[PDB]
Amino acid sequence: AIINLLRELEIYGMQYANSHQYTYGSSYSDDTNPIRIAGLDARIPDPIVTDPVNHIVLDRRIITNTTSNSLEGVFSFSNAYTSRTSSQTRDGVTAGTNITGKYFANLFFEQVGLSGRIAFEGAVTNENKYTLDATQDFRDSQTIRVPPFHRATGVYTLEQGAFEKMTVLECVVSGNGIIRYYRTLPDNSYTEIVQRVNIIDVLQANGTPGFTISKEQNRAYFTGEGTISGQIGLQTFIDVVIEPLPGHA
Repeated sequence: AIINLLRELEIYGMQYANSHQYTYGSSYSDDTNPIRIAGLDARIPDPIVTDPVNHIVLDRRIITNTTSNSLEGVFSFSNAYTSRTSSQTRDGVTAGTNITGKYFANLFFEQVGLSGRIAFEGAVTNENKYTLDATQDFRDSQTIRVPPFHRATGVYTLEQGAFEKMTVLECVVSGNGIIRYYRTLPDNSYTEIVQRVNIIDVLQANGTPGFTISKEQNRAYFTGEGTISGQIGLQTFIDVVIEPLPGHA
């Protein structure tokens, strides 16, 4: 689920109130040093992808030599392939505002022995699905000698990897909250107690799961979890089949 920092602030204030014989009035983020989420990070503990790859035919062209003389041919390919990656938070945190982060990972595709750097987007602030379409511009060429009365068929292939991985989501949580309390007095009167609290003290007091606190650095480190899945072009191949035209060898 998503830890709601404002909710934690409210919980802290309600317990503090009962504890100090006050009446909890309200609480909110401090505008001059707001409760915030920073240093968004998403890593993949198991970067070794074992999924099979698919061989996609991006293009196929033909150079035919109907002459009695050999000739040089060149296949120049350019294909912009779009691969998608999707992420989704399972255990996250939020200060009340959704934040979309950009992430990367150098995955290794064991079945072909090739690394591929993927890119993805996601929000540690909610459990919605986030997709990112990345366009790879594959450009390759191949020179070939086409014998007399032969045809050369050049096929441009893309090796596309696929993956599904768990992610460890991280970020720094810091800032201040404001809590309003009051003591009811005689003859319809009262005295209000305004307290500015450090979010790290709230999390520590609440025992909020997923955080390690650092008074030293005046911050709390959050560790959550999610998942990502997608595909990516790993490498390309140009294969040329040369063959004689009917009535030749």
